[PDB]
Amino acid sequence: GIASGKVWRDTDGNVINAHGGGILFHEGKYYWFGEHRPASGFVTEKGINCYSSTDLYNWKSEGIALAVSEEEGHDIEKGCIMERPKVIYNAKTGKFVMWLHLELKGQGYGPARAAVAVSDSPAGPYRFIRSGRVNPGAYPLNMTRKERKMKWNPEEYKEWWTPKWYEAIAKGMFVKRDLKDGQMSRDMTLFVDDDGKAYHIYSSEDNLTLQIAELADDYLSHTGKYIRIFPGGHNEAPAIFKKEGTYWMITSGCTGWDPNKARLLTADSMLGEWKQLPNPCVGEDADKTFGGQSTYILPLPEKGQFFFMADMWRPKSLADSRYIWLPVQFDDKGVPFIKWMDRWNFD
Ligand SMILES: OC[C@@H]1[C@H](O)[C@H](O)[C@@H](O)c2[nH]cc[n+]21
Repeated sequence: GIASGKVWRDTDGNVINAHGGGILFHEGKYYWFGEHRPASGFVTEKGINCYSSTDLYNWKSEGIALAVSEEEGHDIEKGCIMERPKVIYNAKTGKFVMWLHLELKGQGYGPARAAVAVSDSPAGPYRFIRSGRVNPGAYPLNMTRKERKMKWNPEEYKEWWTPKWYEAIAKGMFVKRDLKDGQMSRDMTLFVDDDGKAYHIYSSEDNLTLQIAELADDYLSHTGKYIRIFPGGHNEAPAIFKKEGTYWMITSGCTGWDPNKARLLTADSMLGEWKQLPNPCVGEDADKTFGGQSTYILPLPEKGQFFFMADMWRPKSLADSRYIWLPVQFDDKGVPFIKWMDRWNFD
């Protein structure tokens, strides 16, 4: 059984340490990548951890897939923050590509970068390539003529959350601020579409606005084509899937480590217009996403099924943080919802 919120252990008997994670399937096995968290403090001592399974119940430790660097001044030197890793397989190159949220050593959460690394094998080791803010010099495809010409005197908009500040954010003030050096990227995920095009989905503009950016054909860089959605909405922790033509994304709000009400977002084209729907969680404690925060949606295409993965964060001992895994169910109109079960089994 899958017992959400309990202590899960690997085949050696050690607590599973793979937070903010996601999963892929390759050559007959599932690989689970996530943050290696410490028992005290919050910044990783090690990097990105990996576990493998044939059955989704029994997990073998494969070791650290992307390690912090021992080189002075390196972008991923020990002391850097590495969060919310995701791995995708590129069918054209035959490589495994990892993207993650990086903050440079000693700089807090200021830098707001995405990083990319590559492996010939699913478990690693992965080789770091580069990091940065996203699409320097490019405007979003859906920013209007009028919005692009506006100018915003920064001395006039110092106080956050005034009516004039909120309107300015909605119309793209922080896009223009960050245009030259690139858009900010904190919480993030990846999605490979049915045409083989991959997308990098991230919280941008001081976490206020979601952006969706097309990747190059090798998945190692951005093309310049991107959209911005829900400006000022403070959507975080994105998880995404596609079913029968329709895109579905689950997010949290922005309340630190505290659980909050999940949001459901939908579109009929990845770079088209998106809409916000009610909280997909139902039943007791649905108002706090069952004490969790979204991380990934795993498809099982052989069954036409989908499963919701979340973290149950314990900020006072982050390594003791737990996992919530629950089936996605669908209503009469095809819209996904999620119920809590103490114990359930895969078909
Ligand atoms: O900063 C600490 C944590 C991590 O960055 C999580 O990945 C992110 O979802 C979040 N939101 C608010 C606080 N935090």
